Amino acid sequence: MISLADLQRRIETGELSPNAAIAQSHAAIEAREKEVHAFVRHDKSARAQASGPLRGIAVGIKDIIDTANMPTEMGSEIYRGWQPRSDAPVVMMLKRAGATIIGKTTTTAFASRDPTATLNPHNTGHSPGGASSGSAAAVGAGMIPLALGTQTGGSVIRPAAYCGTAAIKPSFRMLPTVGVKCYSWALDTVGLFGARAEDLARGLLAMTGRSEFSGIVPAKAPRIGVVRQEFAGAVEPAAEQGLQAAIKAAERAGASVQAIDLPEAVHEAWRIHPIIQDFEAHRALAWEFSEHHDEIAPMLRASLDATVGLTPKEYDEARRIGRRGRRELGEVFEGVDVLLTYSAPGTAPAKALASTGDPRYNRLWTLMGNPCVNVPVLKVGGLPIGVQVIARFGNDAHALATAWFLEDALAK
Amino acid sequence: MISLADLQRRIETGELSPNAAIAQSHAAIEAREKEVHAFVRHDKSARAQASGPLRGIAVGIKDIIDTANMPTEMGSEIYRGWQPRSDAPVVMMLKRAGATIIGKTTTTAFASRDPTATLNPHNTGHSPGGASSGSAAAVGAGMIPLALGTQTGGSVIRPAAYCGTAAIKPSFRMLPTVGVKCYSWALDTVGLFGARAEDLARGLLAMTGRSEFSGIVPAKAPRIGVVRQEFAGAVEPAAEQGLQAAIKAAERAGASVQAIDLPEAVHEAWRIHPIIQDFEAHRALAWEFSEHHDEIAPMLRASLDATVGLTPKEYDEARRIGRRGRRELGEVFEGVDVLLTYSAPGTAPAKALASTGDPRYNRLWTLMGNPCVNVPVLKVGGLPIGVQVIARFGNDAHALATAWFLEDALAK
Repeated sequence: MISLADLQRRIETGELSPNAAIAQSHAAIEAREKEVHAFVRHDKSARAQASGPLRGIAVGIKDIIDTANMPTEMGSEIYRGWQPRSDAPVVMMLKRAGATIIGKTTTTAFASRDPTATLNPHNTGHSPGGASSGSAAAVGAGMIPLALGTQTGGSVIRPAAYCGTAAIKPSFRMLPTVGVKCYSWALDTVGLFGARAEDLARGLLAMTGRSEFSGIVPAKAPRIGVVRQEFAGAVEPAAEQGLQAAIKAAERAGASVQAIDLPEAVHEAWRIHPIIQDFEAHRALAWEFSEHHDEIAPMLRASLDATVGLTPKEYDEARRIGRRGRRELGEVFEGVDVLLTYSAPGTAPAKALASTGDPRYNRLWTLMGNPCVNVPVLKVGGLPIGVQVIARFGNDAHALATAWFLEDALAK
Repeated sequence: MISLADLQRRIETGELSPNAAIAQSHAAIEAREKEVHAFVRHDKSARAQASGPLRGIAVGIKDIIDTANMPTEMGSEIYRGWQPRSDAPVVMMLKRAGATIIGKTTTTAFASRDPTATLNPHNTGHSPGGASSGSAAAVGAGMIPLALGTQTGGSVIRPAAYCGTAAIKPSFRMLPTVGVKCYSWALDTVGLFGARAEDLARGLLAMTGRSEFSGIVPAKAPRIGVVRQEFAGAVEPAAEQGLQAAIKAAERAGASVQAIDLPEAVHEAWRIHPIIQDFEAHRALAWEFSEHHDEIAPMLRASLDATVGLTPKEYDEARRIGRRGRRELGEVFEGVDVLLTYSAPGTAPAKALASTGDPRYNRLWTLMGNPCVNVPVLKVGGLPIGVQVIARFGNDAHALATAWFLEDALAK
């Protein structure tokens, strides 16, 4: 994988030229696209900008995010050739910082469960996960140092884990979702993919100009609370193997680790995530569902068809439950700095199963809003397994610092 | 003005056909549009639907709200001829209920300060208010029974007041802002314009399907708390004259009225509204400000130019102050059912002043999120003056019921 931080450092000291950096990404993309198919479109003419912390940094954009110079097809035939008039605010944050928008990465239809043609860089016979399939795959295949994605259920953390990349789903609403195709407004959160936690930090610093992302360093002796989300069902062996490997490394590195069972109120918040997501999806995709029903990809079409009956009454109750969940979760952080859990059910599913994987271990956190970071841990049968680092809402900086500490711990 | 509730009843009994009702609206628009200029586009071919609670109901849509069959030009040359692919969810809520989207109403450029060419129905020498200029003017001129607008500062309540129409800015996020050009995501709220409170109730019921809007009837002897928002400075005589008249009519109607102060935390929230608004505006309109700076309307261009320096730091501090204001505002509703305040600084400004009016008496409530309803009270010099009825967050029904009460109390 390509390190954004590495590129920045070399460019800053004149050790590497921005044009060369971009030329390298263009080459890396063409080198494996026929194998991975992570891009909807690759703008071969894209060049490095003259100034800014991200000059020479190529970025892939999940195709539900508006771009003014390239189509934004939403992973759906309904939006074939669709061309937004403007670049989404998050795209502008990148451009204003000097980044190069190198292309649009594949997204499942309307960012839901329908598989794209993208394949896992670690094993082409397996899924790269979803819904931010192309962003995870491209970074995983070493095509680009940074990519934007989004998460409603688990579209940032899960594919990052499957493809072995670092990634972060920042605190809810920190990054604007303006110009980002809506699935569920109560959940949709923009996310970033990169090689390591530090790359994610440098990316957010450039995009937001927030001091909290400047000068971040690996955390020391972090207080970690391990939660296995039992309510989320039975996890696969490989995932537990990764979690144990992470716990052991952290302990050896000086961290204090304790196991804890999440409150019943949090269990409930996890249970109703689908109610909030689907009730809102019917409103957010109302036009598509009413005027182009049969054109909506199968799996999403089915999920919507099964939920046309969700009522405003149960929706409100589901939101009440979410609020109770956030309140009791906050209390949990009184004794620990971060929570550590699974990033996915296990290794990436074989493509033959026609599944981008189950977001059951990701969804709760998207609703809680906390910043989540995937830390690649190990590989089983050649397939990546990661762990998810979660900090208090609004403490994205600490989540990254702890993820960094964890990466170093695993490296010994 | 045309009453949505009235049309609903006559259509329901068969007294009026949906086709005739829609023909009525087209004719009404044609009768005054040449002098009011409330529409960016009047779809003369718009026809009535055959079923649904809103069949036969014509609706005007503020032009920052996406429509798939008509352009959405944002009141800006930058989006001249721009055609969204989909109808915004709120538009779909109307269509699914059987409504007819009769046209796009004028909006100030990007829903800010720059005046449109629309004129006040009561006196064409005056402003119809803004930013939802056309929606207020069209309803005020008796062209249509309903219209959608939005409010970031006071774009729903103020123009309704100026044009003498009923209007409501529902609780924050009750109506989705998907497909609604973003100004400030922390503030933007969709609103409705109608003849009377009952019309708004019926409109929301059909759009949301929430039982809270079903069976609404005038409130009885409500407990009203009068707040003059002293932090926003003294209002013009006309506005105070209308407030005094409302209080008196309410008391004689059996309501208990008491002058109340607002917690300091609430005053502070009003003060920092501009910080949240302008900081987010720079992110929300990044593409426009960076690539089409000189094409942005003069007044908005100047406001943006003057706020480029707002920092993420002061922004976060502003949001913290906002949250505190919301919490403490709730306390105010422990002894009162609704608050009664000004809807605008006074009568509509003369067009010559090149101003849609100061939103100072509206902005606080948009940040707090509470449902607000404008109740026409009287006219000074032939210009309408109204009052603003405000209930607890999530208590939209009560706001409408109390507004209906006030309407009946004024009619004596």
